[PDB]
Amino acid sequence: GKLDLEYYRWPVALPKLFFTKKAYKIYFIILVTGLLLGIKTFNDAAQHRCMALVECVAFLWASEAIPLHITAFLVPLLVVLFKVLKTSDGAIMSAASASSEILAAMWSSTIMILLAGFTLGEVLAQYNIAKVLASWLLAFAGCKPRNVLLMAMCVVFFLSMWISNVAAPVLTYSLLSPLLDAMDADSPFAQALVLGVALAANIGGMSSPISSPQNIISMSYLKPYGIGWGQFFAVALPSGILAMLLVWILLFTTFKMNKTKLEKFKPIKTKFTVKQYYIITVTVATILLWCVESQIEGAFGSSGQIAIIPIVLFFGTGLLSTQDLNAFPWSIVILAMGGIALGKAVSSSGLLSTIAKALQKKIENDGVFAILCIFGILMLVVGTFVSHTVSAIIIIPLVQEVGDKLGNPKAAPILVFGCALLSSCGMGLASSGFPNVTAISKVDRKGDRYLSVMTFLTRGVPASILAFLCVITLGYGIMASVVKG
Amino acid sequence: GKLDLEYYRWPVALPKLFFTKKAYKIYFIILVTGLLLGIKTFNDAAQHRCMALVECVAFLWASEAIPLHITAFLVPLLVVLFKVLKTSDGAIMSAASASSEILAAMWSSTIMILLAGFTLGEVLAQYNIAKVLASWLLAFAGCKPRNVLLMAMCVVFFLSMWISNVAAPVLTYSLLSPLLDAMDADSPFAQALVLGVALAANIGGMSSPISSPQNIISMSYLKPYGIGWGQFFAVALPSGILAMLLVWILLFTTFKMNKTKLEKFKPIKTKFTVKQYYIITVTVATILLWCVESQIEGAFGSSGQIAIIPIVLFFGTGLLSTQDLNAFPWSIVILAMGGIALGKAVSSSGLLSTIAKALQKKIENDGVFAILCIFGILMLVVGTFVSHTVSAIIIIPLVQEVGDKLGNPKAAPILVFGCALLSSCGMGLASSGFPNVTAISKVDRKGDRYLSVMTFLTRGVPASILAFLCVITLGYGIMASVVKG
Ligand SMILES: CCCCCCCCCCCCCCCCCC(=O)OC[C@H](COP(=O)(O)O)OC(=O)CCCCCCCCCCCCCCCCC
Ligand SMILES: CCCCCCCCCCCCCCCCCC(=O)OC[C@H](COP(=O)(O)O)OC(=O)CCCCCCCCCCCCCCCCC
Ligand SMILES: CCCCCCCCCCCCCCCCCC(=O)OC[C@H](COP(=O)(O)O)OC(=O)CCCCCCCCCCCCCCCCC
Ligand SMILES: CCCCCCCCCCCCCCCCCC(=O)OC[C@H](COP(=O)(O)O)OC(=O)CCCCCCCCCCCCCCCCC
Ligand SMILES: CCCCCCCCCCCCCCCCCC(=O)OC[C@H](COP(=O)(O)O)OC(=O)CCCCCCCCCCCCCCCCC
Ligand SMILES: CCCCCCCCCCCCCCCCCC(=O)OC[C@H](COP(=O)(O)O)OC(=O)CCCCCCCCCCCCCCCCC
Ligand SMILES: CCCCCCCCCCCCCCCCCC(=O)OC[C@H](COP(=O)(O)O)OC(=O)CCCCCCCCCCCCCCCCC
Ligand SMILES: CCCCCCCCCCCCCCCCCC(=O)OC[C@H](COP(=O)(O)O)OC(=O)CCCCCCCCCCCCCCCCC
Ligand code: NA
Ligand code: NA
Ligand code: NA
Ligand code: NA
Repeated sequence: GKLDLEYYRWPVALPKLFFTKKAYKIYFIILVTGLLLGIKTFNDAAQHRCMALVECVAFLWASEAIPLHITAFLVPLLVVLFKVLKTSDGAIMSAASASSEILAAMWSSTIMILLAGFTLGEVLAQYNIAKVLASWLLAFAGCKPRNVLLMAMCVVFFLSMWISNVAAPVLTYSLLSPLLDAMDADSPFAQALVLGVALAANIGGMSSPISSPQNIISMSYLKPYGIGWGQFFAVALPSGILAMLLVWILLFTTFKMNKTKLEKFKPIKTKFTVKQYYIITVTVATILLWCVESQIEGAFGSSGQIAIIPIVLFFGTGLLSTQDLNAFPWSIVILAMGGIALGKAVSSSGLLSTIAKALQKKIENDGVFAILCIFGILMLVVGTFVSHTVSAIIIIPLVQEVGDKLGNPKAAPILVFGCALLSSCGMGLASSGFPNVTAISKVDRKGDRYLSVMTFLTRGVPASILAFLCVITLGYGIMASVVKG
Repeated sequence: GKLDLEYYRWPVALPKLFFTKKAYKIYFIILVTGLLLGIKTFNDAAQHRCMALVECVAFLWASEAIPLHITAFLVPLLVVLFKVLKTSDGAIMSAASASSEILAAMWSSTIMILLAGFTLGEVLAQYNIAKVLASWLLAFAGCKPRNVLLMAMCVVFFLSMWISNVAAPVLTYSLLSPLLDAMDADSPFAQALVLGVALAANIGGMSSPISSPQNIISMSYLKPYGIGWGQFFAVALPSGILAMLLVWILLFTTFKMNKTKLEKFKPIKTKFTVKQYYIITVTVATILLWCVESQIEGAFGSSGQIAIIPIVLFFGTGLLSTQDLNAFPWSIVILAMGGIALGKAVSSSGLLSTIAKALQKKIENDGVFAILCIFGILMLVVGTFVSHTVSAIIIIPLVQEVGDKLGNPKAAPILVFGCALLSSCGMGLASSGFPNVTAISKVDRKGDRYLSVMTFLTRGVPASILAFLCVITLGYGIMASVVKG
């Protein structure tokens, strides 16, 4: 509310907001975006402008020159200013059509799932269910910080296996509240816990055939090859478990959390009440409906429609108030919507399809292992900046054609399965993916964020190579026998 | 956070939440919805189910059995459960397609405009611009509460004339903060001010050719008849002014606001600073870009894209924090999204078109005045429950065909103009329309809402008849000469 500004005076009078590090970052970003737009890169004008748009948004997010959710607000404006969206015929949309098309894509089923996760976390924490459940988990984990970390990653991984990683990190953070609440933002162990839940949700989003949209989509292509739930699990669960264990070792090695004193946790043995039993029943029913979504999709259509049921049943019954809904992390929602809009712009432009078909023209005729590693590297570099769902939708159909032409009869299922698993390894950027967006916005009791974008870059990029070597070594070894062709 | 419930005991043990008035309202609503679904009403099954859906949502909103923003969350779920959405060929959408199509309609351009209005109000109130401007307006208004009311309605009406009533009520409430802040929720004058700003924004949404989407759409049809900006103003501005004056008389007559003591307001004559000048410049530029949106639509596409500019320029420069964005009235946003979803369901099912074509087959061959009054009554009963934009989009094309077949050569322009003006008169329900949704959510310093849905029904329904008699008497009299044919 201060109405005063600082000036550099005669050195005739320019304010000091034009000479800060944020101003320098913005100058550099504008410079690079203008250079990309001016210099001819892609033959297609929409793809040429979408390359500049992707670079601009990615640099703005990585440098964090402005708040991450504000770049998310800025994405739709640039999608209309940079005429990147195209119609089905392939012509550039008019600005009005592009605006209506880009504002529609932000609100989606996963926004509903995230809001339901917020509702469930608040209702479990407010009525002492999460506190009771966190006394049995923390009793099993013990008094070693690395073991509590392992328990938290295992819990979020198992949750993401069945209900996906849109809402699993929120629920795990809600169960972690009895421990995270009394931890300052500069505590190494608290940072390790938040980052570990984020990374383990990212890894768990690739294990079960229903753990992510890119897994259901991949199974749609994989089914004709005879791959079922058991074959998918035998390959994707060991890979995810090994990747999660390696990331856990990285986390308790790179963080100075091992020398910490943890409160001894004796499990709470109180009896739940009728209100608490109602909350537990609604939570369990919502989780179960999220697990069997494909068998009730003819009525509900999506998990975002199922996500409404807890919201209505907890807010409509007075268990949660209007102030509780206004206290939701809406910056997380805005950041997620911005990520979705950027992915939709990339898909509509055709930018990623051209990159993927240019890669396809070179690495083809190569062996199945090499086409797997090169494409996995591609979706590891694209997936950390673009949504994994969009990247999988574009690439999984192409690797199928690449493998359908090879002499190996097991080549196509192996490539589709591998690219499905490797489509979730990009986790280095804190402003891409629901688990990452949730963890970057977590704040302590005083309001300071536990994690910066730099910590996410320094750990989640090594945690992306770790989750990528576990798929092309263990996962490929399991596919070599499991996949029959 | 209380884990205990009350029971009726042996009268063997049923809790007391099943015998409250809210439970009775819900029982009645389920009863009526099931009776509507069971009894055959409309030949089209989707329209027959949409009638029950509209009745259910309207009754839930009017009775306030559950919070209004929670019925807004419930609307998309019922749009999928009640299979009311249809494809372009007229076949019922699959639940997945219906879910993806109904969640895409919640986030729109007007949501962005409302968020920008929140941003502008917070940035003007936080940096003392609004308190400076409210010292010159309240000096002109004087020390009579009815005159302050007149000034507030005039300000919001003039704002809605140029930038529409999506953000004008928010800006007017921000300007009224120096007066509304120190007023408790049970004060008659505060309730009169909030309701008056709501009602005057509703009336102002019909005056200028760019005051509402149903005015731009109507001008699109009116242009071939020779009607221009001057002809539109000569008819719509006197009608709006008279309706606003009659509503102001209703407000200072039905509220015990006339016996009140108001603080003497001396104009604040301080000089703005560079930061305040930057805020003023950005606000004025955003308003001006909203006024000339049709001349810059080839670049921006919508006013919701223009609405992003203040958000980025105020949040990205640090003038507003993340906590300021989390303190936004998000229940208003959810309620608006629910209204939009209900309107889209009504449009897709074809329910409103069938009612409007059933009316058209009866009232046709009558005089131009009678077809005007009957259709205006229809859009006054539909517009208070369904969005005015959807109702206008459905009906304005039909009254054109009704008038194009009459013997009067001025019949079609008169009917299109009248139905454009009468499409904004429905203002009786507090959960329909941006000005109404904004006013029903306003809270005092202690958190108590100024207005209930009952107050909105008791004053805005007589304020809807008042705004409807002003169009068919003054407006029609002006059209009788202004319209040439
Ligand atoms: C309104 C005040 C600021 C509001 C908030 C600030 C951020 C949003 C507004 C500014 C964004 C850039 C608008 C101007 C360029 C749009 C692109 C365009 O016209 O089409 C491409 C443009 C024209 O394509 P057209 O759409 O076919 O006309 O490409 C070209 O062929 C010409 C490019 C020449 C170089 C122009 C210099 C632009 C530098 C990059 C600026 C990006 C900054 C993003 C924000 C970062 C900091 C926050
Ligand atoms: C002055 C510019 C340099 C400034 C320094 C920083 C700029 C950051 C670089 C970001 C990418 C922009 C440069 C790439 C342009 C290549 C276009 C080209 O040669 O096309 C010819 C060539 C022919 O045009 P066509 O007829 O459209 O096929 O295009 C291709 O076939 C594709 C070439 C490969 C393009 C790779 C682009 C990057 C992929 C990853 C995207 C997602 C990550 C975004 C963040 C980047 C950082 C990791
Ligand atoms: C206690 C906590 C709250 C949670 C409780 C919710 C439990 C109920 C949800 C599961 C029921 C769904 C079973 C039907 C799904 C299969 C559809 C199918 O096979 O499609 C064929 C069929 C058409 O064939 P298709 O086009 O090939 O799918 O699909 C339909 O037409 C869908 C049938 C609509 C059924 C209406 C009821 C939906 C569930 C009620 C909504 C929630 C209110 C619950 C109130 C209490 C009731 C217990
Ligand atoms: C076959 C005959 C069916 C009869 C009609 C259906 C009856 C069951 C559904 C409607 C229940 C309405 C009465 C209870 C809710 C009103 C009170 C309230 O919300 O506050 C409670 C109350 C606060 O209000 P207070 O006690 O009045 O202060 O909150 C609680 O104590 C916790 C809530 C406990 C359970 C309430 C909801 C139970 C129903 C959920 C099951 C599925 C509902 C499906 C709805 C559509 C059905 C087609
Ligand atoms: C899951 C637990 C509760 C969650 C939150 C509570 C509110 C949402 C869930 C309940 C909403 C109603 C679901 C069951 C009926 C759906 C309609 C349907 O199946 O299609 C029409 C249904 C079937 O059409 P179909 O879609 O072609 O199968 O219409 C008919 O022809 C049969 C109608 C017979 C009467 C059924 C009784 C329903 C009573 C109305 C309930 C509405 C209550 C709304 C909530 C108010 C309180 C909050
Ligand atoms: C047991 C039911 C009574 C329970 C008591 C409370 C019910 C509240 C009434 C809400 C409306 C539902 C009843 C109307 C059904 C008429 C259908 C009919 O006769 O069609 C035959 C008839 C022939 O079917 P067709 O082949 O589809 O044309 O339909 C028509 O031509 C249209 C008939 C006029 C329908 C008027 C419906 C109401 C218009 C306003 C909608 C927006 C406001 C929503 C809130 C209402 C309160 C103001
Ligand atoms: C200080 C507070 C901030 C506000 C300042 C913003 C002021 C600038 C906005 C107004 C400029 C728009 C003029 C062009 C609109 C007419 C388009 C037309 O005739 O369509 C034909 C033409 C195509 O014909 P059509 O398909 O029939 O429309 O439309 C276009 O291609 C659109 C041209 C794109 C121009 C790129 C620049 C857009 C404005 C820059 C975005 C904001 C960043 C400002 C940075 C500082 C620069 C001052
Ligand atoms: C032709 C050559 C063009 C050169 C490149 C364009 C330069 C102008 C646009 C970029 C300005 C970047 C430096 C200033 C902003 C960083 C500091 C900040 O946000 O905090 C300020 C500062 C807080 O940060 P602190 O002072 O560092 O603590 O807040 C203020 O004092 C109020 C903000 C005053 C005005 C700042 C924004 C002015 C630019 C708006 C005009 C349109 C922008 C269009 C962007 C895209 C262009 C293509
Ligand atoms: Na995956
Ligand atoms: Na990422
Ligand atoms: Na109107
Ligand atoms: Na209304």
